[PDB]
Amino acid sequence: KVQLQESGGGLVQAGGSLRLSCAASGGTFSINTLGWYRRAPGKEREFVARISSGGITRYADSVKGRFTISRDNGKNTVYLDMNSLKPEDTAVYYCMYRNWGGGLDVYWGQGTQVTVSSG
Ligand SMILES: [Cl-]
Ligand SMILES: [Cl-]
Ligand SMILES: [Cl-]
Ligand code: NA
Repeated sequence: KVQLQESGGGLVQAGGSLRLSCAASGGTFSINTLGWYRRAPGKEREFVARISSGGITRYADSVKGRFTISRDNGKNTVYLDMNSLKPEDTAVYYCMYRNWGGGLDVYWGQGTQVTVSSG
């Protein structure tokens, strides 16, 4: 019963910065965990980041020190601010909505491409 909408992403120069966002509706946003996974060309889908209802963050080692995840319960939106980007970050990024309220246990976004080019 939750719908997700991803925004942002696209082409960006190595070393540069890029924001992804994901907006949800239909659930109880304030109590749920939001995050991102990604699938890079060589690889299978992997955890990138998540943020609890209470603002507690977690990052995969691959992006720790470079990515910041945040949320605005006012707009039902989660943000992924990506910095120091490199070709290893080229991938399809999927929004994640881990549910503690009514509905399915988890919902996934359709995926947003991020492509890192030379600097
Ligand atoms: Cl929601
Ligand atoms: Cl997770
Ligand atoms: Cl962490
Ligand atoms: Na809200």
